[PDB]
Amino acid sequence: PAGRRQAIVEAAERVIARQGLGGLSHRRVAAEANVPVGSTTYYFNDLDALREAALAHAANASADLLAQWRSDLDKDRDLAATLARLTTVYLADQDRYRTLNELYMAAAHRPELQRLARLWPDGLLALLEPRIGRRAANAVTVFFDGATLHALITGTPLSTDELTDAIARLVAD
Amino acid sequence: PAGRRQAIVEAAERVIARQGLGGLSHRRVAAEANVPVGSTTYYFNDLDALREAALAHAANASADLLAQWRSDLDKDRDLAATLARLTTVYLADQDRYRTLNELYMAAAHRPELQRLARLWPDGLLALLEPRIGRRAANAVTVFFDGATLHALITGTPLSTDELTDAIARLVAD
Repeated sequence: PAGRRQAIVEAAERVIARQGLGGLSHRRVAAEANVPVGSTTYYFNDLDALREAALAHAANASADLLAQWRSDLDKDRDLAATLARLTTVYLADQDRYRTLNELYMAAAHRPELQRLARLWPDGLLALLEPRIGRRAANAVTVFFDGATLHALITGTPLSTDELTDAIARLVAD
Repeated sequence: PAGRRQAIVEAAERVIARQGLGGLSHRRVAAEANVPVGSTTYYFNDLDALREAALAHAANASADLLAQWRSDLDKDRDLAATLARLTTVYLADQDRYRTLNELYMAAAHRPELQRLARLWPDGLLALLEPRIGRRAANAVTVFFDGATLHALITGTPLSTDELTDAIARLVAD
């Protein structure tokens, strides 16, 4: 039922992650979801709608991560460590971060996506400001962005240790 | 007939920045360059070749930029404040870093294109490492790349003021 479209949309995220936004096709997603190819035609108006849903799913998924980030950050007082740990998790889900990055690029010239693209980074900033202050919040989100870019380019994310050091240095004071 | 090949190449680069990697086509490049589609197809039989050539062009701009940064780094004693200024100048041209990110993005799903994506990050590392050691060099280049993506996501780059402050934290010791 609605679990069907769900399976299809998650597969499209997996295909977008593996093949890029332009590498998404009905045939690919149907195989990634393991459903008969026609069935991807039933739940979406066209290929572009399937893309939209995939990016939207990754954007709203990521925003609900904030809840759990907020809880973990509020538990203890070693903020840099906790942030480094949480970032390691984020950069562990390669499918999710790639797709989000595809969103960031896509939104650059498709204003129908600017709202979605802003969800996670707007949320992260807001989460961080009252907890570490504006500049630190700024520097940390920027460093986070860098971390994703380096995981993107080299295939391996910075270690939890490498992250703690850098984040520690950005939040200190 | 040239410098026709050059023009086609730069036009392709502009098209990639404007439409995303996936919006590349001979037609758009031909229109952008103001030559017939046949002229573009002569020099670049297939689209991969065209894309590759544009990405290479984009990626080889780094040799020069790095060389430029090397010259400025040598004159001034304050590494942090100089990298910040250099960075502010870089981030002032949205088109420039938009292409960088299109390149990092493409590196994800084309190994052949990975060797081009790495020229800038590895280049910057190599330029800094002897001056400030591995740890700091790598954190700084991560921050820099993070800065490019963040500027693209938000539409406003960090002031040279805050770039200086975070770079300094990152290079200290």
